[PDB]
Amino acid sequence: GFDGAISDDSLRQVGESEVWVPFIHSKGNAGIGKTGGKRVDFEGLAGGIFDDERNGVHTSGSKHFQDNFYSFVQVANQDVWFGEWYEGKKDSEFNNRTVYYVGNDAGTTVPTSGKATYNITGINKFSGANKLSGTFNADFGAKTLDGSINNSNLTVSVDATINAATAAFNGTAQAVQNGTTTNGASQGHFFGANAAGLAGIATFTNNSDLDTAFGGEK
Ligand code: HEB
Repeated sequence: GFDGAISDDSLRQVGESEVWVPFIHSKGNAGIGKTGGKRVDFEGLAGGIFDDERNGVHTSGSKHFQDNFYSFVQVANQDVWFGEWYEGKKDSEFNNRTVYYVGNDAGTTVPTSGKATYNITGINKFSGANKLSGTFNADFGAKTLDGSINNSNLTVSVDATINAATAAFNGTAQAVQNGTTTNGASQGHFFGANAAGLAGIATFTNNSDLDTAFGGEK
């Protein structure tokens, strides 16, 4: 199965990849694509000819249409990804921006106790040097996930509860960047055996400029 979510599905949408083009696009992987179109896989975008790799993040254009980009991050070595897409010049104007995660949930199991910490990074209008970073604390007995990540401008924190059977987590979120606080929502999933990684999104209806994708490894 494939688990994922996207903050705005008007233009892009996520799920299992659907396009087979020898040597570039492969079906059956974690993927993204035009709303109304077919999904391609991140595995083929990462390290491809349109990929621009900076500080652990992939930024890829499209062969097909200029002036829109995906910045995304792989969780460990799993087929699990989080990032954003936008239209515009690049690093510059983030029009119609949307944040997402999607992963293959094959083999995912969730502990029933006790505690673990995750290295987390986040994506919000990424331009090379501004990835978010920090730690999440999971308590598998209490079924809680909480933590925060930040860059120099923005801080996002999550407070979520864990559904161990589906490996989902769901709760609130808070953004600070900068001086002012905005309350929002958090959602995502654990991925991999023993919840080896996680990915999710933090969204803020009152200011979508704050919406942030995040993920990392235990
Ligand atoms: C980057 C790099 C790249 C490259 C090289 C490519 C190359 C290619 N490709 Fe691609 N794609 C892509 C990137 C890409 N691509 C993307 C990103 C997508 C999604 C959408 C957009 O545009 O964004 C796709 C998508 C896609 C699709 C789907 C569409 C719809 O909407 O439905 C198809 C069919 C294809 C094909 C193809 C081909 C045939 C080729 C060659 C030959 N593609």
